[PDB]
Order: sequence, then C-alpha cells, then structure tokens
Amino acid sequence: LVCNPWFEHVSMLVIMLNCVTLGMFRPCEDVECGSERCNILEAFDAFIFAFFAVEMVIKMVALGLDTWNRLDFFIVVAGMMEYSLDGHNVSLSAIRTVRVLRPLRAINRVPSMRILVTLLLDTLPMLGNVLLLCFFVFFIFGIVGVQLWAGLLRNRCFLDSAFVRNNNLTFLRPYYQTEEGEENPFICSSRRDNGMQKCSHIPGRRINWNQYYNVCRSGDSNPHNGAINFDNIGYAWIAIFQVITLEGWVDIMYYVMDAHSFYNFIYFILLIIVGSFFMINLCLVVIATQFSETRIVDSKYFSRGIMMAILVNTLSMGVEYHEQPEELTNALEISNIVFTSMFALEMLLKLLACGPLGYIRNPYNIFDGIIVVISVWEIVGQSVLRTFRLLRVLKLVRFLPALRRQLVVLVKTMDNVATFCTLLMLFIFIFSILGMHLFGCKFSPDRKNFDSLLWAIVTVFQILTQEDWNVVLYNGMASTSSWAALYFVALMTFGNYVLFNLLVAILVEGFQRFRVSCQKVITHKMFDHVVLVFIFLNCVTIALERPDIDPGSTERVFLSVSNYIFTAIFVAEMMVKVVALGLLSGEHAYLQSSWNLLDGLLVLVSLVDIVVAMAGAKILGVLRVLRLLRTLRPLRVISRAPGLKLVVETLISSLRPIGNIVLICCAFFIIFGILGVQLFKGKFYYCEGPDTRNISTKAQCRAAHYRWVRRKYNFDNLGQALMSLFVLSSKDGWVNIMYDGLDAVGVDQQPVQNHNPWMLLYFISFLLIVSFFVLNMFVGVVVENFHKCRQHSPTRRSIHSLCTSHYLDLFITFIICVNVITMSMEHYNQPKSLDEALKYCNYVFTIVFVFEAALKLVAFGFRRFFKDRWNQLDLAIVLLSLMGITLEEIEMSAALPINPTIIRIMRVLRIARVLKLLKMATGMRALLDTVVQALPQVGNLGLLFMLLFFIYAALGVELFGRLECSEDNPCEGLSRHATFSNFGMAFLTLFRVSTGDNWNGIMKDTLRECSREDKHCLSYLPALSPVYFVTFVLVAQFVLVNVVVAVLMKHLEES
Ligand SMILES: CCCCCCCCCCCCCCC(=O)OC[C@H](COP(=O)(O)OCCN)OC(=O)CCCCCCCCCCCCCC
Ligand SMILES: CC(C)CCC[C@@H](C)[C@H]1CC[C@H]2[C@@H]3CC=C4C[C@@H](OC(=O)CCC(=O)O)CC[C@]4(C)[C@H]3CC[C@]12C
Ligand SMILES: CC(C)CCC[C@@H](C)[C@H]1CC[C@H]2[C@@H]3CC=C4C[C@@H](OC(=O)CCC(=O)O)CC[C@]4(C)[C@H]3CC[C@]12C
Ligand SMILES: CC(C)CCC[C@@H](C)[C@H]1CC[C@H]2[C@@H]3CC=C4C[C@@H](OC(=O)CCC(=O)O)CC[C@]4(C)[C@H]3CC[C@]12C
Ligand SMILES: CC(C)CCC[C@@H](C)[C@H]1CC[C@H]2[C@@H]3CC=C4C[C@@H](OC(=O)CCC(=O)O)CC[C@]4(C)[C@H]3CC[C@]12C
Ligand SMILES: N#Cc1ccc(Cn2ccc(NC(=O)Cc3ccc(C4(C(F)(F)F)CC4)cc3)n2)nc1
Ligand SMILES: [Ca+2]
Repeated sequence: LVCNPWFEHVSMLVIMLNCVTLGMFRPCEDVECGSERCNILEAFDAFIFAFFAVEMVIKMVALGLDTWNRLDFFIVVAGMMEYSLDGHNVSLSAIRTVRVLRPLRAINRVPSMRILVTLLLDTLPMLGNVLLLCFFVFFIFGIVGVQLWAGLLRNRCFLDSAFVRNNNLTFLRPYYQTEEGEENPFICSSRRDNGMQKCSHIPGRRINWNQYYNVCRSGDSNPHNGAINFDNIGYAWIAIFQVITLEGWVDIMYYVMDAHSFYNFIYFILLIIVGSFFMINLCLVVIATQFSETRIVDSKYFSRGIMMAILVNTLSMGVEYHEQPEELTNALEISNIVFTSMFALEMLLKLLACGPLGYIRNPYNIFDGIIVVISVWEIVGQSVLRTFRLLRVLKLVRFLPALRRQLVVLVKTMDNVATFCTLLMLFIFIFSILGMHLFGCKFSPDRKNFDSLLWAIVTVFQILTQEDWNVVLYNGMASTSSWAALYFVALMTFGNYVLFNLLVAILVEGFQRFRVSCQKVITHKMFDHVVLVFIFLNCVTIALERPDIDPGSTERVFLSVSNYIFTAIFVAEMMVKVVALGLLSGEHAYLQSSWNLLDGLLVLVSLVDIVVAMAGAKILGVLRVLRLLRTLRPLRVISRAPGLKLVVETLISSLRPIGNIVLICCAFFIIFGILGVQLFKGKFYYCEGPDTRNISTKAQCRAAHYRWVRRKYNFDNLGQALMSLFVLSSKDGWVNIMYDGLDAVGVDQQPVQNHNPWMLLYFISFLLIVSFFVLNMFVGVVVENFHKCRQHSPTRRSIHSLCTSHYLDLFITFIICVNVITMSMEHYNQPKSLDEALKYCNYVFTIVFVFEAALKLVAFGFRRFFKDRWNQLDLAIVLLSLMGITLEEIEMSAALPINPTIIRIMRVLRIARVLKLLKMATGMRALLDTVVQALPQVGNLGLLFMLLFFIYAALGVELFGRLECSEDNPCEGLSRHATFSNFGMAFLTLFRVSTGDNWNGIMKDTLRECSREDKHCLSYLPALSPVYFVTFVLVAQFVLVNVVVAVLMKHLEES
C-alpha cells in the first residue's frame, strides 16, 4: 500500500495526467460547457479527483493524524468544495480556478525538486531585512507621489462653458484629444502649476477649433484606462512597481513633467538608484552570503592547414545578402565543392593510416565523419541540409584546447541548472493555466493574449523577461479588475526570486640646465592638481557646445578662443614633460607608459584641428571627423586622479578570466547571425498604409499608392543580423523582432500574422543561450575577485526609569505606525470629513512627540541628551512639525501672507517621521552599513560612471544633435523629452538608455534616412549609430556590475 515505491509511481502518473487535461483547456470553447470534448475532459477530471481522494484515504488510514502532506489535503479540500458545489450557479466559474494548484503535487513526488524547494523556503526567513527596506522605499515614494501628483493626470484641455453655450454649437468634442483617441491623451498643465505642456501648445487644424481648447481642468479618466495615476496609495504602488522594473518608466515620468513640473526627474532618478539598483541587488547579496554559509597527418603544419581551411569556409557563409548576383551564388557553391572535397580527402588519409576501428576510437573523428557524409549527401542529392553546413564550425574545438576547456566548464554548470529549470517550467505552467482562467479570451485579439496554452506560455515567458509586461498589465487591469495587478506582481516577484537562487547556486559551486628645472616641475606635488583644474575647465567648454549657438554670437567667440588657449596649455604641458623625461630614448621616457601615449595623441589631434581650421578649402568632410575626436579630451582626467587610474586598471584586469566566455558568445552571435540571414533575408519588407489588410504583394502595394518599406531591424545580411541579434540579447524590443520572424512569408510578399509559429524556437533559443553565457560571465568576475581577495533627584528619577525602559520605544513605535496608516488614507477628492479627522490626528501626534522630547530632556539632561544623534533627529522632527502646524493654522485663518507652495513642502516633509522607525530596525541598519563600508570602492566607480556619461553625452550632441521629429518624419524613440539638442538633454537621454527603457527606439531614429530637402545631413550616421549605443550599453552595465561585486565581496568578508 504505502510502504512500496510503485504506489508513488502510480500517483506520479496521474499527477502528470492532470497536467495534460489542464493544458487542453480552451477559454472561450470550454467555459460554455457545450462541446462533447469538454464533457469527456470533465469526466477525466472527475476520475482523477476520485483517485486523489482515494490516495488520501489510504495514506490517512496508514499513518493517521509535514508541509507536503498538508498541501495534499488543502488541494483536495478545495477540490472537494468546488466538486461538491456544482449545482449553484453563483460564482461557479470563479471557483474552478482552484484546479491550477494541482501540478504543485509533482513537487513532493520528485525527490530532487523536493530538496530544492526546501532550500528556497528555508532561505526566505532571512530576507526580512531586505523586505523591510522594500516597504520603506514603496511607502516613502508612495506618499511623496500622492501628495504631489494626485489627480493631475486627469487634466485635459476643455472648451469654455460660455463659448459652447453662447455660440449655440455642441458638435465639437468636449476636450482636445488626438486623432488616435484616448490612448494618447494630451495632459495639460493647470494654471496653478508649471508643467511643460500647456493648452497653448495644441497643434492647429490640419475651421480652427483646436485653438478654442483653452481651459485645463480635471477630466474623468487617467491614462491607460485608469491604470496609471497617483490618486491613492494603491495606484501609486503600481506606478512605483512598474518604474522599479525599468519597463515603461519614462512614460510615467513624462506624464508628470507635462502636468506638474520639469524637475520631477529628480524623483525618478532617486527611485531608480535607490529602489531599482540598490534594493534589488541587495536581494542578490543577502542570498549569496546565506547560501555560502549553508607521420604527415600528425604534423603540426597539416593541422594548421585544416584549421584555416575550416575558418575560411565558415566565414564565406557570411558573405550572403539579399540581392546576390547569380555569379556570387555560384561561387559559393563552387567553393562548397572544394572545401567538401578537402574534408573528404582528409577522412580517406586518416582511415588508411588507422583503419575503421582505429578511426572510430576517437570521438572527434566520428563527429568529423558524420559531417562529411551529410555534406556529400547534399551534393549528390542536388534547403534542409544547407542549414546543417553551420555545424562545420564545431570542428575548431579539437584545435582549441583553451576554448575546449571552457566548454566543459559551462557544461558542468548545466547539471545544477537543470534542477532549477525543472522548477521554473512547472512555475511557468501554473501561471500560464492561471492566466487562461483569469484573462482567457478577454483581451479582445491582441497577440499578447491568454487564449490558448501556446500563447499563454509565450506571454508568461515574456513577462519574466520584462518586455512590454506593462502592456499586458493594462489589458489585465482593464478587462477583469484593477486587483489583477497581483497576478503580475506575484509572477515577477516569484520568478526573479527563483532566478537569483540559480545565480547563487553557480557562485557557491564556483567558490567551492633647463632640463633640470623641468624635472623639478613635473615632480612637484601640485603639478597634477594644477593641470586637473585646466582639464575641468575644458569640460565646461565642451558641455557648453550645442548646435543652436549662432556663428556670430559672443558665446561662439568665447568658445573659439578658449579652444586656442587650452590647446596651447596642453602642448606646453606635454613639451615640458617630454624635455624632462625624453621622448622614447630613456627608460623613464615619455612614451614608456600608455597613459602618456594617450595624452600625446590628444595633443596631436588638437594640432591637426588648428591646421585644418587654418585652411577656404574643401576640407568639410575631414573637419567633422576631428570634431568627434575632440569629445575624448576628458579622458585625460583618469591619469591625473590616482583613484580613477586604479579602478580603470581593475576593470581591464577583470576581463581576463572571462575572455574565453566572450569568445564563445561572439562565435555564437555569428553562427546565429548567419542562420538568421538564411531564414529571414528579404522577408522583412511590408506595405505601409491606412488600409493594408487587402494588400498581399509588393505589386499591389504600388497599385494602391502606398509605400513598400523595410524594418529597421532585419536580417538582409550578416551586418544587419548582428544588429538585430544584439537588440534581442538586450531583451528590449525583442518581441517586435520575433513578430517579424513569425510573420515572414517571402520576398515581395506581405507578412501574415503568426504565419510560421515554429520560429519561436529560433528567438527563444537565442535568448536563453545568450542569457546563460552572460550569467557565467558575472560568475566569472565574482569568482576572480573572491580568489584574489582571499589571497590578500527623587521626582526626576521616576521619569528617568520610564525613558530608560523599553516601554517608551514601543509606545513611540505604535504612534508612528498609526501615523503611517493615516498618511496612506489621503487620496484625490477625499471628503471634507476625512480632512478634519486627519488634521485632528496630526495634533495628537505632534503633542505626543513634544512630550517625548520633554521627558528625555528631564531624564538625560540638556547636553547629554543632545549628544545622541537619534535625540538630535527627534528634536528636528518636533521642530519641523511645529512649523508645519503653524503655517497650516495661520494660512487657514483670514490672513494669507504665505504661498501655497511653502505649505505643500511642509506637508510633504512630514514623511520624515518614518526615520524614527529606522532606530528600531537594528537588522536593517546593519544591512545598510554594509553599503556604507563599500563607498571607497563604489565611490571611485561612480566617478568612472559619471565620466563615461560625460564623454558619450558630448559625443551624442555632436552626432544626433540636429535630428528632427515631425508628422512628415515621425520618430519612435525621440520626443520633446528625449533629445540630444544640448548637453543637459543628452545627459537625461543616456540615463534612459542606461536603464534600457526603449533604447532600441532611439537607435531607430538615428538609422532613418535624411530628407532630400533638408541640409546638415550626415551620410554615414547609420553606420556610426550602432557602435555608439552598443559600446555605451556594454560599458555602462559592466561598470555597474563591478559596483555590485564590490558590495558583494565586502558583505562576505564582513562575516
Ligand atoms: C510594499 C507594499 C506593496 C508593494 C506591492 C506593489 C504592487 C501593489 C499592487 C496592489 C494594488 C492594487 C489595487 C489598486 C487600488 O487600490 O485601486 C484599485 C481600486 C479600484 O478598483 P476598480 O477597478 O473596481 O475601480 C473602479 C472604481 N469603481 O481602488 C480601490 O477601491 C482602493 C482600495 C485599495 C486601497 C489601496 C490599498 C491597497 C493595499 C495593497 C496591498 C498589496 C500588497 C501586495 C504585496
Ligand atoms: C563640467 C560640466 C559638468 C558643468 C555642468 C554642466 C553645464 C555646462 C550644463 C548643465 C546645464 C546646461 C544648460 C541647460 C539649459 C540650457 C538652455 C539652452 O539654451 C538656449 O539657448 C535656450 C533654448 C532655446 O534656444 O530656445 C541650451 C543650453 C543651456 C544654457 C545648457 C548649457 C550647458 C549647461 C550649463
Ligand atoms: C566576419 C566576422 C568574424 C566579424 C563581423 C564582420 C561583419 C560586420 C562583416 C562580415 C561580412 C560583411 C558583409 C559582406 C558583404 C556585404 C554586402 C553588401 O551589399 C550591398 O552593398 C548591398 C547591395 C544591394 O543589395 O543593393 C553590404 C555590406 C555587407 C552586408 C557586409 C557588411 C559587414 C559584414 C557583415
Ligand atoms: C557582435 C555584437 C556584440 C554586435 C556588435 C556591433 C554590431 C551591431 C555592429 C558592428 C559592425 C556594424 C555594421 C558596420 C557597417 C554597417 C553599414 C551599413 O552596412 C550596409 O551597407 C548594410 C545595409 C545595405 O545593404 O545597404 C549598415 C549598418 C552596418 C551593417 C553596421 C550594423 C551594426 C554592426 C553589425
Ligand atoms: C497602511 C497600509 C498597509 C495600507 C492599508 C491602510 C488602509 C486603512 C488604507 C490604505 C489606502 C486607503 C484607501 C485609499 C483610497 C481609497 C479610495 C477612496 O475612493 C474610492 O473608493 C475610489 C474608487 C476608484 O476610483 O477606484 C475610498 C477610500 C480608499 C479605498 C482608502 C481606504 C483606506 C485604505 C485602504
Ligand atoms: N547611476 C545609476 C544607474 C542605476 C540603475 C540603472 C538601471 N540598472 C539597474 C540595475 C542595473 N545593472 C546592474 O545591476 C549590473 C548587473 C547586470 C547583470 C547581473 C546578472 C543578472 F542578475 F542580471 F542576471 C547576473 C548576470 C547582475 C548585476 N542597471 N542605470 C543607471
Ligand atoms: Ca523595454
């Protein structure tokens, strides 16, 4: 019965049988319960539920009155309720959702997956300190958000009530809305605010009604069918949660910049730094520590000949592109024959030298043999075996022992990844079925739908990548209810929790006479400090450059002369140093260090700039190239600051251990790049027009007077494929590239939705494989740091007793906690009754804190009380609170000598009372202290991070400073808020690119061709744009990785 293993094996079979029936659910074909197919499936379910009841009875009888056993009971009890409740039509459908817990029974049946889930549950209790930090971020920013922006996103430009009445016309729509509709609302700034969007910015008619929408007042709905707003703490947390995921966070920012103030970016910068970066990466640090505590053939020249023969053949496959000349196609086929014969000859020579049994004795010769026959089969059989010619690159592993040793290391990591993958596939399946029940056939149909198991799994997988997940959120919120946000919050929170544990698992298994004067000047202690001043001043000059400076303005003269002065200063510095040290003769010569070589090249470029500028000559093309090299001057700061020099040298040395993983990843990119070109070249064209459902070919598009256009990210050649693959790997806009590959039909054919669903394998295989390599690169950097780190008064006494006792602290904690609850009840258009109640509560809290200060003064004495920092903090809040009440009362009275701006700030600043709770949080303070101890390392990397922004911010203004956006030339990433028009705006744009939020949209705007009528075009900008964004994205993320490592190592050593 229970003491035999076969009974469990029977239980496992039935558990798997349920998973099949659950996946067969059809949301809008099974809910009506009409089809015979549904009838048998429910019969199947009834059969299985009967066994699950029997299994309990036998086990209950055999053991009598373990978490997993309790789970078995809970599932059946709920199942019995649903099963027995049949007959009552009230909420019967809403009760069938309990069937999705059944696959959880497979956890206990599989031993390995049982042990893993035990560790996951045992690690949870030690995340309480991080969870407490999460509450502080959400509540501090949640309250600040509501008090600032409550009800502002309902603003719309309305018609005047008198205007519509007196003119006796009501055909106009009440408020201005774009032709698109309410999905692109025009949020205006009220009269009592200074938002960036006013009703005077409405475009004119394209018979002048748009100029009569001149009153800005609250509307009826918020953006996205009411999903995005700050009307109460409940909605402010959804906006804060979406920002922390870095998905569509700029859009939320732009809404409040239009409605409230431009300086609201400070709110979203701190939230991303504090909430997105530190608070999410502290989860990884805490788990990481906790988990740790818990005669001719054999010749070298012959081998080299084959090695280069394979390499040329593999690269020759990348010369394919869309419109190949037929002679080029033939050359590739002739080339295939030559290389095919060469490998065939090789097998013959080796077979004779060792014989068939000797030849088979080595696995690699077997692998090489199989390729030859398939390749020969292809020639004799003259598109299925053309794709298999990509396997020829795998032969290079034999000749690359260093790379071969890395491949086995990665493979050994996949033994413990498989355990987590099995848990994640079960995790995805449960949420895919759960979504089908909640949102099945209700997103009326969007491609991101839960209408079937295939696209429910794809949608759930997409949310885990955090790509357009907010689009799915708004659909779920609008269709069923606003509480549907908990489906996505639990899916993301639980999914990222499991993926951190996979990263930690790999880490732990990884741990297991004039010349005399010059010599004196350069050796002077103040030499670097003096030159560092001039370098800093040059930065101010570079940052003032922008395209809108008039050639004849005074500023242009100021900037132009400063260039002559600065170039003169930095040649003298080089000349003085060169004379002192010598150019290259002596051992201490000038060119014996790279940091000196860099300085010389910058000086050389500056001199050439003067020479060219001195030319009244056809040197316009060369001049623009020199302007780009003038933005690298700020690189001279690194050598002058010893802190920067050390960190910069540390990052370079960190790339050595992961050099081979990068090579394997780069080889992977080319292999998949070539494969994509063969599949998708010439098929990413489409017809662009208002009514295109009737078009099916290029010819019909021309007839309908539409335009036949190509996607920005395509696979027309290996150059275009590599750009597309990088956008996939970054997981920003990777769904749109996938859709194009799914819809591809052929050359000159209109793409059709979901034409080839089998292409999901191509795009989802690249995402997983590239993510695996990037996972092992992070582990490679950490392990290296670990290895190198380890190698290296009768009445007064009674009051004094009370203050010393813990009773006062517990009382204070209660008072602040209730003050926390009352601060969350504020919302837009709250009743006046609640206003008075909240105001009265403020009086009680202020009085309590005043008594709190008085008693401590009595107990400890004036100076001794003041010594404690916490006591100082207590005084500030009491003092701060007293002024807030005073300004509130006087303003509420007849006299009005105060600005409603000051009253708002004092109202907002009462959020500081939460800091009194930080005193009780001893565990949280220790967690914060770990970061505070890493500042010397994190501080220097921050300077490198801010230097990286300066160089690319100044380089962006030069390249993309003149791009325009208009209805004639629409743009997808750039807007009124995202531009490179000046250094100040380029800095904000790169911060968005740093977080990866629709950075692929910005790149598109730089790849789109120049107008035939416009001037100041740059013909090869499309070639330079991919380099600009690719390098910044890789470099910006790598620096942040080294910040995470610096904190991680300190937390390990600190224990
Ligand atoms: C650390 C704190 C938690 C962080 C988790 C972040 C994600 C939070 C998302 C949960 C909030 C979802 C509810 C949003 C809300 O309050 O407003 C919706 C609701 C209106 O719903 P209708 O669609 O019917 O609107 C039509 C109106 N006739 O608004 C309300 O009625 C307000 C009731 C709730 C007040 C806000 C407090 C909610 C408590 C949230 C706790 C969630 C914890 C999750 C960890
Ligand atoms: C060494 C660096 C880090 C010093 C600090 C950076 C400054 C040089 C930046 C920060 C703010 C920037 C300013 C922000 C806004 C403007 C307004 C704008 O000037 C205009 O002509 C107004 C717009 C218009 O013409 O309609 C663009 C330049 C300027 C002065 C920017 C010039 C460069 C500034 C001063
Ligand atoms: C080779 C690996 C190791 C490194 C990556 C190098 C790539 C960036 C190179 C290799 C092959 C190159 C391609 C070789 C041939 C062509 C065809 C050439 O065709 C045309 O000019 C298009 C004519 C037309 O169809 O109208 C355009 C450049 C392109 C795609 C090249 C772009 C740059 C590529 C992809
Ligand atoms: C390997 C990963 C990390 C990506 C590395 C950066 C690539 C995205 C860069 C490197 C070289 C770039 C290419 C260099 C030259 C050009 C110019 C131009 O080439 C063409 O002529 C193709 C278009 C045509 O057929 O007209 C268009 C962009 C392209 C292919 C670039 C596209 C982006 C590329 C592939
Ligand atoms: C302290 C933390 C753990 C939150 C829980 C405390 C509750 C006592 C507070 C938090 C937010 C408050 C809500 C904030 C906003 C609103 C909306 C307000 O107006 C509406 O019903 C608006 C309906 C809509 O437009 O969706 C009614 C009171 C209510 C539910 C409040 C009731 C009291 C709530 C739930
Ligand atoms: N100032 C500033 C600033 C602040 C925040 C932002 C946006 N951002 C948030 C986070 C972030 N990067 C990082 O955490 C660095 C990192 C990248 C990948 C990993 C992985 C995995 F865990 F992901 F798999 C193991 C491979 C770990 C660490 N960037 N941008 C600029
Ligand atoms: Ca995105």
